[PDB]
Amino acid sequence: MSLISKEELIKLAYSIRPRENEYKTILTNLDEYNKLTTNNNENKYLQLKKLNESIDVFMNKYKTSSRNRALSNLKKDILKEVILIKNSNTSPVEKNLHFVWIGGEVSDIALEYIKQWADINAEYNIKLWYDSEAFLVNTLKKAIVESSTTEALQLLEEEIQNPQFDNMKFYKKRMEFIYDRQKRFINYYKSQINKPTVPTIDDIIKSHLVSEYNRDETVLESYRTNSLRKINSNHGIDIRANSLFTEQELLNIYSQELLNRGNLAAASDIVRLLALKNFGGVYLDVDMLPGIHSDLFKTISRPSSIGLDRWEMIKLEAIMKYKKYINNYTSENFDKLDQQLKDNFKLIIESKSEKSEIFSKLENLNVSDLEIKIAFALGSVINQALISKQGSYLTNLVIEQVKNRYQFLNQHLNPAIESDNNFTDTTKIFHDSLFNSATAENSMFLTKIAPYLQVGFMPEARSTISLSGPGAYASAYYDFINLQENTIEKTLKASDLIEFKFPENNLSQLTEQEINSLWSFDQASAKYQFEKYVRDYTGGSL
Ligand SMILES: O=c1ccn([C@@H]2O[C@H](COP(=O)(O)OP(=O)(O)O[C@H]3O[C@H](CO)[C@@H](O)[C@H](O)[C@H]3F)[C@@H](O)[C@H]2O)c(=O)[nH]1
Ligand SMILES: [Mn+2]
Repeated sequence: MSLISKEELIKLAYSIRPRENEYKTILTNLDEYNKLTTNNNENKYLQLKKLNESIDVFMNKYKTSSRNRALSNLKKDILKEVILIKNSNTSPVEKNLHFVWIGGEVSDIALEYIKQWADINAEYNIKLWYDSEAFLVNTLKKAIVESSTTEALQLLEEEIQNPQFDNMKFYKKRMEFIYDRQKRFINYYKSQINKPTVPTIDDIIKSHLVSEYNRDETVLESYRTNSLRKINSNHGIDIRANSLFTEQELLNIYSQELLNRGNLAAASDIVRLLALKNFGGVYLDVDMLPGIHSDLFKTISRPSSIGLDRWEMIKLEAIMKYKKYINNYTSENFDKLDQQLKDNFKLIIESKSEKSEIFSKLENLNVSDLEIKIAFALGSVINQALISKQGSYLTNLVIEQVKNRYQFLNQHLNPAIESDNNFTDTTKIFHDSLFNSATAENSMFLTKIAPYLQVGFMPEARSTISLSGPGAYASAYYDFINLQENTIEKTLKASDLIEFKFPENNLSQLTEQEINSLWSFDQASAKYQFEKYVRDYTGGSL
């Protein structure tokens, strides 16, 4: 299904005025798009983009020309053509399953989740990416946070007891102690990393922990070697041995999250894009599970008292109550069911004997070389599940989004950091520079990355979404769909992206492990944590 012909547009866009130079260029660009000999998707997309740009040139210079009605209609057809190109030359994505666990020992629970994908898709090659030099990053982060927690409680000992105490005062003061301790580590790291002994990240962390956190070198080394052994025995593949990092800029971004911030989710955000770029296939967070067979429970009616998400959780709890594929999976929600419902679940679940009659196989996941598919959550894309052919056009758009976003971040953040001010004063310098570059186009992005330094340590610090996370994907989707580049303002949402959705029957997101985030926490979690901190420090309560 092609575009209108040049001759058709001449009739539709007819004017009594002579043909402007900009219009003759549209007509040539349209004609050449229509006469393309190639079947290369990227070639067709780029010619389509050239055409679209040439239409915008005309329409912005002659905002009154009568031609704009037919040109506007052509623009709408061009958008549809993008989808037609995308849904062409499709073939099965490379049969790789990519997982990422960086910063410490991969947990048994994570391996149980991975096992479900392995059991069901034996033909897929499983790659569990890790960083061979960085098994002590999580240990360091926990040591920093726990020491800072104590310093903050001591400092606020008289005030934390108040029933009127805003626990945010604890989190702000603890963040000051966290930031100083991170600086202490980073400066030590900088003093070691260029030595001719060429120490590793873990060499440096271990020395820092031994001398500054009263840790035992041999215990840390045992944890390090056991983490390496465990992951290598469970599909482990080292990012540092597979040329994922093909340029210094991407290594620097990965490193600033791994080392300076201790944000392993952000580090994982970078690795998964490079793995899909270089190998193609499916990326999944370790808390994702296979999709349930489309009709396994169609016969069971969800009661009106249970929401849609809670019902999806219940289906999984039911499967696990009766098949125990995953050791001790929660039944918190399934156990509250009316008995007739529990018995209906048991009947269906136990009627099936093969795991692949409960869960869906991936089989062939047909995609084109232009696209990436993504899961949705709460109205937005969420990059916890991805599908992409190697070298795909859209995956490269996301990578450029990420690089541009960190370029802007670091331009304003690096001067603030290099001032060696405390957390509060560093934040001010960062913010003052950041917001002096504000425009209508970038103001939302700026506000979302302003609390960057707090991510992982204070409630609702979510800058990662707009740097390496969903926000970079959503803007890349806007670029692809609208034939733009370097979009920072507009992000496409779930309702815009049905053409790019990770197929719903191939993914169960509402898992027990997904409920909780490992790089962030919300206000209710902050209260729960503060109460526990107060307990453990004073020996009291409340
Ligand atoms: O100690 C650690 C802790 C976490 N990770 C990596 O971070 C990934 C996501 O962590 P997690 O599921 O706990 O946080 P979540 O809030 O759901 O992440 C979203 O936001 C994240 C940030 O954009 C995004 O990565 C994710 O896809 C979203 F769902 C996890 O699957 C690992 O690959 C790690 O390697 N080592
Ligand atoms: Mn998760």
